[PDB]
Amino acid sequence: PQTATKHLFVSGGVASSLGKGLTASSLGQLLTARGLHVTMQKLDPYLNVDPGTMNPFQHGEVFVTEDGAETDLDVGHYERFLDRNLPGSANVTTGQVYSTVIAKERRGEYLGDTVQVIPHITDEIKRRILAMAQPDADGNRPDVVITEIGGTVGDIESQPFLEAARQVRHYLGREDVFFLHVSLVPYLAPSGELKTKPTQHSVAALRSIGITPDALILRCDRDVPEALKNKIALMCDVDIDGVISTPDAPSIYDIPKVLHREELDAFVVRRLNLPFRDVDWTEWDDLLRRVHEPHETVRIALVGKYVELSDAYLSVAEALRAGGFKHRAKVEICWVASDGCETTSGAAAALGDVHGVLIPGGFGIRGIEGKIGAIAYARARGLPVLGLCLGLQCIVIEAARSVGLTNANSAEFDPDTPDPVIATMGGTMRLGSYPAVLEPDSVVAQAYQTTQVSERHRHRYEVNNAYRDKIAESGLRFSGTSPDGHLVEFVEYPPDRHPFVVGTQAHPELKSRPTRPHPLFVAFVGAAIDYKAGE
Amino acid sequence: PQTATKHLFVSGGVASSLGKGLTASSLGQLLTARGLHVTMQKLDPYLNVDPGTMNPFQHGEVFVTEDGAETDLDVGHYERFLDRNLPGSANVTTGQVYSTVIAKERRGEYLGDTVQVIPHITDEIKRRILAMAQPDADGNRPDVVITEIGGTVGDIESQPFLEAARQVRHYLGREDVFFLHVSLVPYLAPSGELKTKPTQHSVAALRSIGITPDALILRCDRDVPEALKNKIALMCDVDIDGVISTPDAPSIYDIPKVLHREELDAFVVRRLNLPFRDVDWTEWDDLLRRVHEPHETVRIALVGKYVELSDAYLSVAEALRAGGFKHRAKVEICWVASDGCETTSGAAAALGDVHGVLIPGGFGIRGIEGKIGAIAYARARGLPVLGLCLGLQCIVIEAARSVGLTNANSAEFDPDTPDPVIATMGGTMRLGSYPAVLEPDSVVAQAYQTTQVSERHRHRYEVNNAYRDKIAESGLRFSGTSPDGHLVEFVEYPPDRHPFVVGTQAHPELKSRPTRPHPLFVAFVGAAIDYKAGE
Amino acid sequence: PQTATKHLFVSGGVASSLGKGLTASSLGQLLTARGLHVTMQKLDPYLNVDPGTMNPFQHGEVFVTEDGAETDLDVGHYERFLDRNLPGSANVTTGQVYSTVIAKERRGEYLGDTVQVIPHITDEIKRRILAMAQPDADGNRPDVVITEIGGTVGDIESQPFLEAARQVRHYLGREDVFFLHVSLVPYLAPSGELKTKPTQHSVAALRSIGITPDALILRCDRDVPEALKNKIALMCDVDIDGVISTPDAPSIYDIPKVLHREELDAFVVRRLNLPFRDVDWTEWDDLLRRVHEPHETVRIALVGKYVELSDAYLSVAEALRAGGFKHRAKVEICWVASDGCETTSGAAAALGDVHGVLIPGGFGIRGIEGKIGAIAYARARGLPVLGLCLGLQCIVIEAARSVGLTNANSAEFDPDTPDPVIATMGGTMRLGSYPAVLEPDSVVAQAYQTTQVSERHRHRYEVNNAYRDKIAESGLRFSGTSPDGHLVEFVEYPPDRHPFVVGTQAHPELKSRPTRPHPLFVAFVGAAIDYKAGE
Ligand SMILES: O=c1ccn([C@@H]2O[C@H](COP(=O)(O)OP(=O)(O)OP(=O)(O)O)[C@@H](O)[C@H]2O)c(=O)[nH]1
Ligand SMILES: O=c1ccn([C@@H]2O[C@H](COP(=O)(O)OP(=O)(O)OP(=O)(O)O)[C@@H](O)[C@H]2O)c(=O)[nH]1
Ligand SMILES: O=c1ccn([C@@H]2O[C@H](COP(=O)(O)OP(=O)(O)OP(=O)(O)O)[C@@H](O)[C@H]2O)c(=O)[nH]1
Ligand SMILES: O=c1ccn([C@@H]2O[C@H](COP(=O)(O)OP(=O)(O)OP(=O)(O)O)[C@@H](O)[C@H]2O)c(=O)[nH]1
Ligand SMILES: O=c1ccn([C@@H]2O[C@H](COP(=O)(O)OP(=O)(O)OP(=O)(O)O)[C@@H](O)[C@H]2O)c(=O)[nH]1
Ligand SMILES: O=c1ccn([C@@H]2O[C@H](COP(=O)(O)OP(=O)(O)OP(=O)(O)O)[C@@H](O)[C@H]2O)c(=O)[nH]1
Ligand SMILES: [Mg+2]
Ligand SMILES: [Mg+2]
Ligand SMILES: [Mg+2]
Ligand SMILES: [Mg+2]
Ligand SMILES: [Mg+2]
Ligand SMILES: [Mg+2]
Repeated sequence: PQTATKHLFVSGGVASSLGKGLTASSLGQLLTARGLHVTMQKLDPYLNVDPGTMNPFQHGEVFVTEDGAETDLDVGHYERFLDRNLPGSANVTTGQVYSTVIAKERRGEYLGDTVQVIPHITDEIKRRILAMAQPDADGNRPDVVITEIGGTVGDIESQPFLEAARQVRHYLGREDVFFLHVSLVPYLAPSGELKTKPTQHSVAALRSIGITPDALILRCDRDVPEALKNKIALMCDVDIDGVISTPDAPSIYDIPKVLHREELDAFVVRRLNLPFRDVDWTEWDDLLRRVHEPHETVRIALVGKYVELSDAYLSVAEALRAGGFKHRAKVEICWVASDGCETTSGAAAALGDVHGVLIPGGFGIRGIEGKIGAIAYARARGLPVLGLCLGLQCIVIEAARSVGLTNANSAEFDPDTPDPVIATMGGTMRLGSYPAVLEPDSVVAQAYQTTQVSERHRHRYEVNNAYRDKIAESGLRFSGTSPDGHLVEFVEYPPDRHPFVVGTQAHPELKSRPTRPHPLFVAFVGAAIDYKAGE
Repeated sequence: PQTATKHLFVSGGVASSLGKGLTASSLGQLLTARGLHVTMQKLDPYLNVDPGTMNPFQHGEVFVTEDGAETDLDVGHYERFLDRNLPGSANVTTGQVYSTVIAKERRGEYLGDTVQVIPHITDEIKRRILAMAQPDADGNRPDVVITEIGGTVGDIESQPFLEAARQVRHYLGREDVFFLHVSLVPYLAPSGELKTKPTQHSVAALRSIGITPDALILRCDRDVPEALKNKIALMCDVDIDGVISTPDAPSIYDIPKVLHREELDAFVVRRLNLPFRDVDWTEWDDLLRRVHEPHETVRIALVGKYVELSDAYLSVAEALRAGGFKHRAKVEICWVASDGCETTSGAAAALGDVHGVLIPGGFGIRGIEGKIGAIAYARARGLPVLGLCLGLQCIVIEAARSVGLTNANSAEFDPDTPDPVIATMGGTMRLGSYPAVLEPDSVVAQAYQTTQVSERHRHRYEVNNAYRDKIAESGLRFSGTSPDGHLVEFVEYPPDRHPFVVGTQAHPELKSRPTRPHPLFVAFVGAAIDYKAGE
Repeated sequence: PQTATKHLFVSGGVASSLGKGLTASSLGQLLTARGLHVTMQKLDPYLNVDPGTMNPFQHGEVFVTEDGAETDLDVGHYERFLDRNLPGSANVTTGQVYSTVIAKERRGEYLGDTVQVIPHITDEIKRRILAMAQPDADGNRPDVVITEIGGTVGDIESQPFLEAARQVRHYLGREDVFFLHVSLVPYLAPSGELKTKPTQHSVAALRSIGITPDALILRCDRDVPEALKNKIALMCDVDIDGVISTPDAPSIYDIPKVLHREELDAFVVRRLNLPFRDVDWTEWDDLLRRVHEPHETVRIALVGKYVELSDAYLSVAEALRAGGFKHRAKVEICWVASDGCETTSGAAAALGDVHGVLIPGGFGIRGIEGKIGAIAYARARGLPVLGLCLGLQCIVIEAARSVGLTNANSAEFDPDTPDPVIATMGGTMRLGSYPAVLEPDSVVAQAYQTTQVSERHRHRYEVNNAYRDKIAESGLRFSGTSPDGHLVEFVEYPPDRHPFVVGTQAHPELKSRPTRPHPLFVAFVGAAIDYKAGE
């Protein structure tokens, strides 16, 4: 029989930006490779109910789950390292917790009580942590739930989360709950020494709020010597086997090997009394060979509205690299500001030396003339094109304009357009997984190797069906639709006209994993390798 | 010219229930008696947006301000000690702050930002503290704003409030901001010693979150000796003149004298560089003579739905005592459960030895047959009656039933009544101050000594005007109405039928002060003294 | 009239090794250059009563003051940056404080009291801090006492010192006491960001023990941007003018310019209400030109017993560089292990490419055959030699052996020597300043430009006077003695035999300053420049 679901909390000390999320994901990968059913959850101390109101060009992309929740980009790291679909419950924010509790209070659901941080707010957080241990849709209960606590220990914002995690430990006991604390071991260049004092003080602050760490992640720019690990084991009263030297890794994919060398995952398995099995390194060693030993390089333009923050297109960038890994190729991303591609000379200067053009999503942006300009250039140049959501819409708009509908546009970007080739169906916001049926022998069906697929959506604008016959005059095919045929889901040009020009209303990058590249990104990068070889 | 408005923060350490609110109010009284314009504010760390969802029979009454806000009962203590009307802004809750910030976030008012505890929550609290320093309706800016911080220092719930108060100090400087910290000095009976260690540790916790106390309130069951005050001055680094021995007082009205003997108010005035003037003791010494030296006693029944928690009727109980003070009388409150007054024998057992019957408000209660039974008994017995809100409604229902409308009731308590003598005008919830016009020479006009008054309301049910002629058959007079005459505001019987049976739709107790008794409570207690003398 | 002596406490947070001592010294230099009388003191939390029991080859040199106290090497940094003689009271250790208090307790001096950390230990520390504000021998009372608190805030070992400093502030008031806190602002290379969180948490720990910092030293590997300084000013509630970006400097002599650019010294002067005067940069700008713009280079061997820790010979190394500065020369120190110089081929390999040989002191070492070997090589080679304490003794031993006393030695290193040319006078340990009278026209009198000098000693072995005539057969002159002529203080060879071979029983390096090079080191480096030019 399966033992109780274990809870492993990941907290951070000293300072943020130490990479707690990627350490947690890498531990999730190691435990998954040991045959454990691992799920992950992020507690975000921000008040935004969902990250949809945040500027993604400052704060990073919005990740969308199968069930349609808009979440912190960390859920994307979890899905990529676990190769698993996570529920919307995998991202809890202070905003969610407080508005749920306040809304219940206003309805009289606390029956005359004074509604308090303890127990009402901490009960809500605890409820959301414990919900992760419920059996999934297939009927499976996880072995381990890894919960990452955002914010830094000693700060005000994470106090209700840390209190809830302390109560989870109190109610489930030490056998079912593990605390992993991430700290910084700074190097002082004038004296040449590494310092353990910040970890010593951070662990005392963690202990002061009632939490005893079982293990410590020592984030450092170099190996932490055994003498320093011994000092930390003694001063922080942590088993020496739980004191983990975690030096900065060359790639994010190398972090599981760093943690495994320090035997963190074997310590976790023994401490939580989990079924023991050796790590099966087959899948991850294969990824690492594709990461560190590519056989060729290919340049891809990512034509984003704003490209100074790569995290705004993190899942797209990861899906492009994963497409490369499948071909044993290194994808070099050429970050191109879409505003520079509006004119033919601007698009030529920006895209003249690339091998493929990716037009990503642009939820909430204004001004798409640069994205349309990039597609017009790529079509004339013979460059492969992959359009995602706004990308498909731009492929459809450019096709309509190429056949005489000069002022064709989306009613989203030009409400006064005489030809709204993209329009609402107010309409309906489509979030999360939606099924699509593909034309057999189409470019998209050949890429997927099936005619029945599902992809995640985040949009309310659709191809206007009144324009299908007029748009098709360009040779553009509506090669994928909703099962009833009403909604256009995929577009493509015939391969005799353009070897690879594909659009999707969805975000296939979200279902990409470094160990499981998405079929559309594999076909796109493959077409980019073909273009390079032809040139 | 008037100097900058000063902010005086009152925090609590060691444990709650030490009486921070009454200490703050008493300091507000002392500063007011020095001719300073003082306003007060309570920061409540509970999530209830307003205390309307709290059971008042567990948590205490809801106070209503002139502008119609439903607030914590502490605002009532502030109004009573300051003799001033406070704005709805005088009560800030965590619930208010978080729902305001989350609602702004959902509307996109933070323009793409990550919404955080610091600065977004603390900016909202700071905004609400600084709003208290704005000029009032008459154009006057306060000299001092006393802000009471609910919760205890070292607890999670008060951390955003304490951080906001620390930022107020940072931005206004030490000259305009004063920190008063309330602590416990426990007595250990086996060793016979008072202990300063809890104050020492509480002040270190206060300092740890960035606040330096200017003065300390040492709450104790006896005088704190000079040697202990010297130890605290040294260990807490507080001026000895700011170390205040605050032993438990015999009455709440004695606390200003306790603080004045220790010269706390003179220390505050000097430390904040406020205009100096001696306390004018005329008004408070007069109150203390009425408190400690009554010339007679009078027994009043307070016929409440639930009477085990006196704080559920705090403003009523204070208004009854203030009515007594005006007559140099001691009002002994006989707390009577209304459910025991439904039958004539039950009402006789409960009210047979009282001199007056007060029927208070009952916002949100169910089952008023006991309150109607108490009025029927009091009318037959010749007992004075004062009804407040639900009290007037019960006087009107009992009058209607005494003239043949056997099933007369409020549609609130019996929706199926064939005679809804009390009904909505859904209707309109009337909150805060409303003007009333009184019949000249009526009992109510003679009590007020004017025909034009205003009182605070908290109700949506009104006297049904279709029943005025039928109800008047009992001899009941509609002696007070809204200015247009549409809404019944006051009822009374003629003095030749009952010497004092008065109802009001409002809560006059809220406008009562111990130094300014409300005219209706003065007339009611006076009628109770008359009944006692006649018996 | 002179205002009250000010106390400026320097504490450290986050981690040790940030350079608190050199920051404090540099501030002492800036205040001295403003015409203020500044004195400095180090509080060391170690239990060693004096650093004499510490291995200097692990922990650094022992500094000796004029009054003969053996102190932490930090006193040497203070003397060098202030150009002032400090009393033995300038170094307080936990060992000193506890043994003084325990010794008084054992004698019954606390008259029946329970002897406690507070107040008995903290009174002793406070006494030692306040003693620094007493008028000196010349009758002058300092303007400022800078007290450096060793250990890190949040650690156990510095708690009594920090408590004493908090009591100094309590008793003298905020006008006479200033707190400077040194913190670390680490850089995280993967994200490219500087982090203020460790300073935020360190200042909260400092505040928690009752201390409010007036200013912060932000130790960093680069400039701290204004946005981070603004964040720290707000979160730590420190005046923005007191938030000091202190990036790692190229030389220790550049730190005053770093602090002056951030206007720390002008902030200190204004905050403590000290007489204001601009920094006179004449002397320090002159030093910086000699530091950064040398006209030539000269190589000097420092023939130490153990040379892997340069701090074991810090004052010697600084005196050598200061000798270089006087000649506008860069002294390159060739760290030579003395054990490798015992044989003529070993000494040739080690000293063949140098321009001068310095034989430093060796209090407590064993095995001096390598130092004697280095002197024998340097004499034959024509290399300049400067011997300090053990160095003079080695010059005397080598001279005695060169004239037939083959087994000549010190009774310290060979008790069985038939010729103890160096011996005790048990004897008398000579510590601190001793006067010497110099032979007019001798090498040493020409270097000093006077025949009457004083130097600091740390030794009990002396030249055995029974051997003066025999040693003089080598041509060695006893060119300096005690005033009564009994003790040999200086030795030298005639310039016609060796241009510069000088020994001193004292430690002249201790009286060296970078702005005031010692005459013997100036003459030694000058002789090394002469040797280089001749080669
Ligand atoms: O264990 C780790 C984690 C992270 N990293 C390195 O740090 C980089 C940043 O890692 P993250 O993307 O996880 O940083 P973050 O700002 O989200 O950190 P938190 O506040 O969540 O703690 C990564 O891209 C990688 O280069 C490591 O080398 N090792
Ligand atoms: O909680 C503690 C830990 C240590 N100490 C004291 O710290 C002193 C050593 O001071 P360090 O700064 O060298 O600390 P560390 O070695 O523990 O840490 P890192 O260098 O790795 O940053 C020792 O003299 C010990 O008494 C405390 O006083 N309290
Ligand atoms: O300074 C004071 C305050 C209070 N008291 C006595 O304490 C009683 C309770 O005083 P409170 O009604 O103010 O208690 P509380 O529970 O609201 O306390 P906080 O959490 O707000 O701190 C009062 O009725 C009076 O008897 C004093 O004697 N002196
Ligand atoms: O660490 C904590 C514990 C509790 N609380 C908050 O304390 C509030 C209750 O405040 P109390 O003063 O009543 O505390 P208590 O019941 O825990 O202790 P005693 O009366 O027995 O002295 C609750 O509203 C809860 O949110 C914190 O904010 N932080
Ligand atoms: O303000 C400063 C102080 C120091 N330093 C640089 O740091 C080096 C080490 O400076 P220290 O010799 O003062 O380090 P430390 O180990 O004694 O530190 P504490 O525990 O006393 O705090 C110095 O030689 C210089 O290179 C700076 O650049 N700036
Ligand atoms: O005491 C505090 C300070 C700040 N915060 C919270 O810290 C969050 C920002 O988290 P950071 O890690 O970015 O902190 P910082 O900007 O203050 O410091 P550095 O990056 O310079 O190291 C904000 O969301 C704020 O609510 C606390 O909760 N408590
Ligand atoms: Mg992260
Ligand atoms: Mg150390
Ligand atoms: Mg209270
Ligand atoms: Mg005691
Ligand atoms: Mg130092
Ligand atoms: Mg930050």
